[PDB]
Parts: sequence; C-alpha cells; structure tokens
Amino acid sequence: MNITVELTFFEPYRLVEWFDWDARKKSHSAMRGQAFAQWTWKGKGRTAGKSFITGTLVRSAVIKAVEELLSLNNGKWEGVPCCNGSFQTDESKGKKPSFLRKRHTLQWQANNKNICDKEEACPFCILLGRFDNAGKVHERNKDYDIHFSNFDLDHKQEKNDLRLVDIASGRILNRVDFDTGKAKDYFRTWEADYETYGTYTGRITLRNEHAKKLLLASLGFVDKLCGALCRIEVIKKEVLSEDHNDELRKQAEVIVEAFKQNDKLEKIRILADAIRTLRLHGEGVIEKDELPDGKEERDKGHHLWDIKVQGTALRTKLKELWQSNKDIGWRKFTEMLGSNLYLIYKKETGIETKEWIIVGRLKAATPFYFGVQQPSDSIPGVINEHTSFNILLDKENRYRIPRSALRGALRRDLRTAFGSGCNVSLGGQILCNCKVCIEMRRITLKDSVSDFSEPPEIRYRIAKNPGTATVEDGSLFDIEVGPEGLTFPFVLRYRGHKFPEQLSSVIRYWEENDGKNGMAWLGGLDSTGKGRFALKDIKIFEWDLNQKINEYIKERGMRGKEKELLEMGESSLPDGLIPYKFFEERECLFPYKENLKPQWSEVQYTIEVGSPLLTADTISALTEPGNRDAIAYKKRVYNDGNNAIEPEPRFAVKSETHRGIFRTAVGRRTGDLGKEDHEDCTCDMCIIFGNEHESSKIRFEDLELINGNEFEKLEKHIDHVAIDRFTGGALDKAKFDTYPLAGSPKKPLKLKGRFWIKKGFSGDHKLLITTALSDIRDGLYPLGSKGGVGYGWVAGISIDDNVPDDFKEMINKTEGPINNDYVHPGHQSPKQDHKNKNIYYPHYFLDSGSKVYREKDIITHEEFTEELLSGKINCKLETLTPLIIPDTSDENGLKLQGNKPGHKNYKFFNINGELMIPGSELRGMLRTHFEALTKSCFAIFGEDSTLSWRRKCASKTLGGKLDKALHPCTGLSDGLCPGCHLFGTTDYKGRVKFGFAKYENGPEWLITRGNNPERSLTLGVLESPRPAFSIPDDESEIPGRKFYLHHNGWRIIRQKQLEIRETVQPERNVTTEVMDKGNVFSFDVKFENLREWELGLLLQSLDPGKNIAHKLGKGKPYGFGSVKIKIDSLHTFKINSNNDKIKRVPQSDIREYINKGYQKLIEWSGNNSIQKGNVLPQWHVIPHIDKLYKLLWVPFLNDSKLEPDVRYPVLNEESKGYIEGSDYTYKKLGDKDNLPYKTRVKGLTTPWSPWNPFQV
RNA sequence: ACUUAAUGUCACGGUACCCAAUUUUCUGCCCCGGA
RNA sequence: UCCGGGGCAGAAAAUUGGACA
Ligand SMILES: [Zn+2]
Ligand SMILES: [Zn+2]
Ligand SMILES: [Zn+2]
Ligand SMILES: [Zn+2]
Repeated sequence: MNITVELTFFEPYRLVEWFDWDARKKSHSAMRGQAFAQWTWKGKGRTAGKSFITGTLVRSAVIKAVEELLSLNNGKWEGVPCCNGSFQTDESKGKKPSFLRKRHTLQWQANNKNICDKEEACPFCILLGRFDNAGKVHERNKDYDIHFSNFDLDHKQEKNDLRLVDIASGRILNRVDFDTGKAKDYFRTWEADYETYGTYTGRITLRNEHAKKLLLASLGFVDKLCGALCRIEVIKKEVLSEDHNDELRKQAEVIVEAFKQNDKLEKIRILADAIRTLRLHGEGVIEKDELPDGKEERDKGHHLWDIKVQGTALRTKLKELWQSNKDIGWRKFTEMLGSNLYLIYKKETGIETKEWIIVGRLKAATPFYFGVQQPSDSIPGVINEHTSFNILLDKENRYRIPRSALRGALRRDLRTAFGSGCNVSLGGQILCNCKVCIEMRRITLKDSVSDFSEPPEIRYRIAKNPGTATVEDGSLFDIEVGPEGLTFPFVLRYRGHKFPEQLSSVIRYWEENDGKNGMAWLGGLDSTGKGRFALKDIKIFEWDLNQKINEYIKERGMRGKEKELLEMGESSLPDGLIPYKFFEERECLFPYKENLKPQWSEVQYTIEVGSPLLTADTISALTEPGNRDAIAYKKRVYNDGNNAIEPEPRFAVKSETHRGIFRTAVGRRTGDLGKEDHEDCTCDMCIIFGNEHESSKIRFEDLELINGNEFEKLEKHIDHVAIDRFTGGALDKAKFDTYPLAGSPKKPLKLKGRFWIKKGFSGDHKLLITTALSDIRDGLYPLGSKGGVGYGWVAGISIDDNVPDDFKEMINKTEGPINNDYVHPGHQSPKQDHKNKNIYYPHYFLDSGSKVYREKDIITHEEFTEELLSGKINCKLETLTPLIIPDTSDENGLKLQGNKPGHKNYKFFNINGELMIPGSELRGMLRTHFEALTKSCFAIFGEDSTLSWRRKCASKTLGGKLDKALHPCTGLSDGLCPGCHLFGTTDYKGRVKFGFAKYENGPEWLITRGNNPERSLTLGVLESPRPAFSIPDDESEIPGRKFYLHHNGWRIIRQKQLEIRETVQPERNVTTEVMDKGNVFSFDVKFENLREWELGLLLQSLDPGKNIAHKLGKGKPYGFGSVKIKIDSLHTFKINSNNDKIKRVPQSDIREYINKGYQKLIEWSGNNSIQKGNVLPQWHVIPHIDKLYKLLWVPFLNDSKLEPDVRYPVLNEESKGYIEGSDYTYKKLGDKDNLPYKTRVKGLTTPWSPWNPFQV
C-alpha cells in the first residue's frame, strides 16, 4: 500500500526561504511563500542548504483535482452520486485550519443522503481525512487514513552539498496601470533551473484499498504546482576560473600604469569598450592578427593597438594573455577583461466543457529587449558595470520570454478588447468578477527559448541640450539589443464552455498575413519601436473533455511535448484531439473591427538623400581592417531561411535619431522646449511625446536602406585637415578622415521608414506632426553628423498612398536680380609697375590691430525668434584660372606608378563620375575671409612650437609672443568673438551651414600636348612653410594673418613638363587632372536665426564687389585657384504659428542689409572720426579693410594685358634655376647686412611691394 | 530528522517598466636654410 | 668646410542623472 511518487517539471519555477508560521506571520515578505517550494539553510552559515516541497501543497492540489473531476460528470462515479462536500464550516469546535482559504468553490446538486458517512464512506471523504484519528494540529502518530509525506529533492551528485547560487537566481517583478504605462511597485523573486534540478521525489501511504481508483486517476489531471506545468508519475518498483577572476586583475594593473606613463589615461575607457565589442568577432582576430594595423610606416602604428607596455606591443600582449588563459572561453574572457578595466579606471579617477490548445511560432519583426536589474544580484543579501542596462539571458546565453511579460501583455490587450478595465487589486477578500477577470483566470501560458546563442548587440543614446545644440554633459549611456528575426515557440491553453470571441479577436490581431502586419507589443521600451512581434503557423486544437476523460489523462494532458503538435501530420494525432473549425477570421469578429483595429494607425514614407550620409559609430572602427575613424552604422539580422546570421550586414539610421528629430522639430516650433518647469509642462509637446508622468503616443522604427545594390561602391574615403591661420600649412596632429556612404545629386540614396500613432489625437495635434514632416521635406534638419559642412541633406519626400487620407490632404495642400556690388577697389594705376620688371613675393602678411570686441550674451537655438530672419542663398561659382582639387582616396588613379614608382597621381574630386567640390573647403575659405574682415580671434593656431634663429633659442614659445587677447576664445563665460560666434566653436553649434557644389556648363579640361594623359599636369616641388624667416630674431612679433596673391604665373609650368620631369626626383612631384577656365558650379548656403547686420556682412563677404576675387585649391602661390562668386536668389521666411510661408526678397532690400552692416563695423572701429552720412557704401575708408582688399585684387581682369612676374627667390646663386645676373637669391637677401631686419619685416607687411630692386 | 500538518492554499492575481538626435569645432595644404 | 630634404596622419569635452510616499 506504498506509492512512491516522482515529480517532474517543464519550466523554471520559484523558491522562497523557510520559516515557522509562528515567525512567518511577522515577516510579511514571506507571506507570498504559501505556494512555492521550500529551501532551508543548514550548517550555521550560508550557501549550504536543502530543497523540498511541503506535503500539504500536494494535498491541496489533489483536492482541487478531485473537485474538478467530479464537477465534470455532473457529480458521480460510474453512476454513483457522491457527497456534495463538507468544507467551509470548521467553526468554534477546534482550531480554524491553518491556511484559511477562499475562492469560488462549487457544488453540483446531488441526491444521496450519506456524506461518505462512518460505516459507509464514499471515496471522497476517505480521501479527505474526515473519519480517522486525524487531529487538527497534533501529529503524535503516523496514524492517518491517507498520508502525504513531504517531497524532497532528488540529486545524483549529492555527495557534496547544494550551493544556493547554483540552483537559484534573483529577479524583479512589477506592475503597471491600465493607462499611463508607468509602474507602481515591485517585489523580488527567486527563479530556479528546470534542466538539472527538475525531479522531485516523495512518498505516499494508504490504509484502505477501497478508495484507490479515484486518487490514482485524479493524480495525472493536475497541471500547475509551485508556479509551472508538471507531470506527476507513479513509479512502479575549474576552480581556477574563480582564481582567474582575481588573477586577470593582476594583469589588468600592468596594462593600466603603463598607459599612465605616456600621459594617456583617458584612452583606457575607449580600450575597455573596444575590447568588450571584440566579443562578436571570435577568437580569430587574435590568432591571425586582423587588428587594424597602423598606417604606412610612420615608424609607428595604430594610435591605440600599438602602445608599448613593459617594452612590448599591446597587440602581442593580448595574444600572450589569450594563450595564457584559454580554458575559460572567448566569451567570458572578453567580458571579464572589460569589467576589470572598467573598475580599475573608475577607481583611478574616483452543458459540458472542453480544453482548447493553441500552438504556434512567434517572430520578431524588429529588434527587441527585455530588461533586468543588473549583474551582481546574488541570491541572498554602486558596483555598476560598464553596461547601464542588460538584456535578460538564460543559463547558456539564450534569449528568454518570461511568462510574466507574455501574461501581462495578453491581459492589457484583452482589457482593451472588452472595453472595461479593472485596475488590479492586491490581497483582497473577494473577487472582482468583471468579465475581464473572469476570462483572465482560465488561461495558461508557457515560457520560450530560442536556438541562437550569440552575444547581443550594443547601442548608445545621448541627450542634447537644446540650449546650444551640444552634447549635454553627464548623459551618455548604452543598452543591449537582440538580433532581429528570431523565432520562439508559443503555447496557450484555455478551458471552459465556449471560446470567447474576443480571445479570437486578440489572436487574429496578433496574426500576420500577406497584407497585414501583426502588432503584438511584448516587452518593454516599446516607445522607440523595440518589441513588435507577429505570429506564424497557428494551428488550434481542441479536446472533448466530457466523454473522453481517460484519453485526456492517458496523454497526461499533452504537456511536455508541445513541440510535436506544431509539425505532426493531421493523421498521427492522439485519439481525442481534433482540429478546430469555426475559427472566425478577421471578418465577423465584431470587437476587432470595432475596438482593436483602429487602435494604432501607421504612417510610412521614404526619404531621399542627396549627399554623403554618415551616422558616426566610432567604436566599431577600432576593430576593422579599414584603419578609419568613422563608419556608417550597421545592423545585423537573423534569417529564418538558413538559421544563421545573414552574411552581409545592412546599413541604416537608428530609430532614436528619428525620434529626436521629430521631437526637437515640434518643440522648437511651438516654443516649448526651453522652459524648465517641464516635469509638469502643460504645453502640447508633453501631451504628445510624453514626460515621465504618462506614456508616449508616437512609436518610431528604424530607417532602412533599400536602394543599395545599384551603387557599385557604397562608401567613399574622404580626408579633412586644419590650417594654421598664421602659416598656411597643416597643423600638428590635425589630419583626419571619414568613410561615409556615397550620395549624389543625381543618384540619390533612398531610405524607408514607418511610425505609429495611437488613436485619440484631436485635430490640430495631427496638424503639428504634418507640419514637422513638411518642415523636414523643406530641408532644415540634416540626418547624421557634421551638418554644417554638407553631410546628410534631404531633397524630397514621397508619402505612400496607404495612409490616412487626412495626412495626404494636410501635407499636399502645403506645396532675375542681385547684380554685383561694384565696389571698384580703386587699388589701380599700374601697381607702379611701369611694365618693365618687378619681381614680387608669392605670399604676404596682414596686420589686424590688437583689440577684439566680445559679447557676453549669446543667441540660443531654442526657437525661431520672430525679430530675426532665416532662409537660404543660392550662388554660382565661376572660375578664373586653372583649378585643382585632388581626390586623396586613390593613390594610382592615373595608372602612372607602373613606370615611375613612388610618384603620386590623382584625379579630380568626383562622386560616381560627377565632378563636385567638397563644401568644407568653401567653409574654410569663407571663414578665413570673414574673420580677417571682422578682427576675430585666431581660430586654429599652434601655440606650442619653438623656433631657433640661425644658437639663439626662443625664450618663449610662439604663443608667448602672440598677445593673450587673441588666443582662441575658450569659455562661454568670458564671451565670444564675432568670428567664433557666427560659425560656432567647441561648445556652440554654428548657425551657417554650407553644402557641396554641383557641376554645370562646359569647356572643362586644360589640354596639353606633350603630357601622356593629355590633360594632366606635373606640379613643381613643394616644401613646408618656415616661420623662421618671418621672425628674424627674439624681439620680433607675430605679424598677422597670411594671404596669397593673384597672378598669371601658372602657364610657365604649362611649358616645362619635359624639363621638370628630368631634373626633379619622381619621389617629390605630384601629377593630377586640371580644370580650365569657363566653368560654373552650383552652390548654396542655408542660414537660420541670424541677427540683422550679421547677414548683411555675410552677404558682403560672399561677393566683395567687382574686380575682386578669392583664392582656393591646391597650389595657391603658383597661381592656381582664382575664384569669383555671385548671388542669384535669396529666400527668407519668418516661420512661426502664422501662415507666413517662404517668400522671395526683391533687390534694393539687400542694399539696406549691407548698409546697416556697414554701420555696425563703423561703430566697432570705435574711431567715429570716419565719415558719417548717407551714400552708397565705400569700404576703403577703414584702415585694415583697405589693406585686405589691396591684397586680393585681380590685375589682369580689367586691363587684359597687365600681368606681373611672381616667383620665389632662387636658393644660392648657382642654384638650379638661377636667372643669370638677376641677384635674386638668398645669401644676398637674407644676410643681416645689406638688409636690416626691421626693413625685412616692413617689406613683408606692405602688400604688392617691389622686391627685386626692393623698394618701399 | 534538519522538514509539514489534514473536513477550507484565486499568487497562471502583478510585463522592470517611464523619459533622453553619437554629436559640436577643423580649407588635403605647402620654401629657405642642416651638419 | 661639405653637400639637400618631406612633415602631419587625429586634438579637446561628455562615460550617466532623475523618477514610482
Ligand atoms: Zn461524502
Ligand atoms: Zn476586476
Ligand atoms: Zn509638461
Ligand atoms: Zn573666438
């Protein structure tokens, strides 16, 4: 009469600490522990315990089982009506039974008059224990009628004691409102394992065989026990790893202090994130050394992977360490190294019923994420690792979907389906029987684990202070995300009288068909489009409970093989299971057509990009063979076809950027983004996008790229470099590069994207969104980074038709002048040349006073202030002399290295074979001119450089001789110089944004006969500038800015090709294509939020007037690169809540702008003695502008036959190209005698000074 | 035993959720001396 | 006293703050 009962699980269950009820009544946090298994300590300490299950719980479950089984057959066994029950009374005759218990107990109506009485006891009460020697709370004997010994754990390696951290893990659970999204509270819980500790053993004894068939059959029926499924079955009869966690600590220290020796402490954090990101690639990168080896020799290497530690290269120490500890595995290796480095850096800084089954597959049509607390939550009682959040993970690194979240989301959607929502109550004494609760307590779910087991992906998110459009400090964090395209199994049970049509509603709503994308919104962070799911291969089954109960038991409820059902053939089904017809499909279901479907409405559209596009992701760049600095973002996706990551990634733009763009747009428009009372900001932005109080009402997604294959080379190298405003050469450590996507004005990129709206918007709210969309289509907000220099502009929008008609209407309804200035610089009358001979100097210097005007106040970017203007300008760029702009991406474009090794060749800057000028160069040119005009601060100047006259060393560096007032404008408090104020600086984004230049009208290539490519040139020799000759000795000072001259001295080289190629070594010449005269490029600037006279001065600077021109391009001092700019069209629009739209401006208004700007500079001069009156402006009254214009003055434009001779001096008189008898060389010009130093300085600071006879 | 009480366990009664543009600044440029 | 040669190849700041009594 002994029955050994074995228990089994199929899903991770829960555990809680043990207590006596005498003590348990106190610790309220143990109260929930009345249904979970028990875990007891042992050995007067921690970590050594035992696990069991209280027999009482098994008893209660068997009771509920017998109750249901009897309710089904209308209350009889084999036709024997039995007793209606006895419980719910137990009053005042003894102790109220421990575990006072309440729920809708049920009693069928019966006929018999015996209650399983003493002499004749129907099996039910014998099973209860009513007629025995039982005793309420006394257990003196093992004298019971039917006994339940408690169930304890089964373990094969029990020779050692179970450790708590081995079979337990902490987790947090919470609860959210029906509306407002937010959470209200949270409790803690312990989850077990179900793979290795899932068997539980017990023991049961009986006394009277008479009641067996009831119990032995009612056993298999029960399903839940301790919070999961089960199958009760009657049974017939490596410590170094830990040391590793410490030992690697040691090694970490060595790496740190060495970096401290070279004054490189901040790069530690970069190294940490990079070595973490190394997690995806695999071991190969170390064992074959695919690390981004440095540039060409440089006698150095990568600025990171080649630092020296203890006299060794880092990229070798890494291989050594991996060889040391290779038992752990690549994954934990990298993770531990990252954590250790993070911590060290942080320390250093400081009426019948039936059962319906649903099987099927879940798919995730977007990147998903479920969040958990943090690492370092050991099970018993500011260590924040370098991952501010984490995805959940299983034991073997697999993605899980815990039944908690599935249950919750199912409830929320069902609650919408009905229409009435009971906000859940805690610990009540009655049951809120609104229908939603009635359904919600009849369903059962199951967890889910995928097959993919690779590490996740990382993303970053920053904030942006709308004050100055800058990275808002103290806000930079990163989240983890799972791959898109994974698939889980999904199981949903139901038991009752009639399949509620609203359950069918929600299932259909989660379904996906040919033209219907599902919208199941599992998981958190559903605000920015993470978590959307869909269903596939739904196959609903149903039982017949009323007359096939033995067929249900014999298959143990078909629990534990829920995978077989999805794929088996209809014929091999187990007897008693039948496919479900009458599945109403999306048509008759009234709630779905009525309450669900209009929940979310989608908008879908494609942006069209017409320029290079770049979303900087600097971290990935450090682990790629490109040796670059910035790369386009990359997403990776699963593919259900091949069960592996797709071999080729996909470029995109992250959703959060989408969201930020719309947010800033609407905010800046309504003028609500600047107020600080935003926790309760009652303006419309807080209603739409949602502050912390309520949820949000817009959901974005990722911008994907589809027009990708048509391009043959997606990513095009580009280089950029600063220039010392004092010597027109490259500053030190200031030559970098980017590698963005290719985007042309003719073959534009194509990006597709979507975003959802929750039903309930009220009229004008739609108007705001539509306005912002039209505003993007106008082209004010650039996608990506580096806006001001052209990257990432937009050029149109094509709203797809399958949208709300309201949007189509609201969006579609909303969509010869400027001659030259004629300044007549008056610097004329033959330049005193007399046509005979005057060898001038290639470049000259310019002095610009000392005082600088500054403004403490700053104009913000909060909103389009009404008193200021904003618009765009179009322009055409016309060339005057052969031009050159090399393309540094290629080094053998002209195939010339096949004969003369080491000889560089280039070809003109081009994109998909469409000539084009990079804009940043135009930005630099305009900026130099504007600064020099307005007497700004030196933007980019190398202070740390010492010279030695010839040994006279420099007592102080260059920055010492230069006045302090002219040093770079550094801090926001001190104020900003007018130059830096307009174009911006490190902490204030500029307000003027240029753009690339397009190509136009004809004759193009200066054709030469002798040269092999017939259109290329071989430039002369070029050497570095020498600030020494400009500063003769110690007492000298920085003269000023540098400028190059205009002359037709290039054609000389156009006839010495054959000779130049002879004498000069091919290691120092460069050959490239050239563009001739007579070409015009398209060009345009866009400005927003300017003051009044600033725009006037900018316009004056774009075109100084007739007879004047800028300089640009490689090879300035020889004469290549004279350029003249005109204006064609101006647009200004004072955008605001008013209906004022884009309007033109006629001529004679720009006159007012320029005139007012002129007076502002008049005032800044402070010497009011200058003429004051009303007349067409005359620029050549203020001293320094006079010189500035005297410098850049095309002589040969007006008088077509007045050209001077400009050239550098030969070296030493018997130098190579020494003009005989000229006496135009050093050692007769640089000697202190025959030329006092002050006279040299004076000759360098008076433009257009005769130099061969050396007058003035 | 450590480890339960017996004519009365809705904890499958509770989603770790809300909110936050990887961005701001920078012309692919160029002459006189070294032991 | 004799006779010629390339350099720069990334620099600075931000690495988490609030919430749910
Ligand atoms: Zn009875
Ligand atoms: Zn309710
Ligand atoms: Zn608000
Ligand atoms: Zn400044």
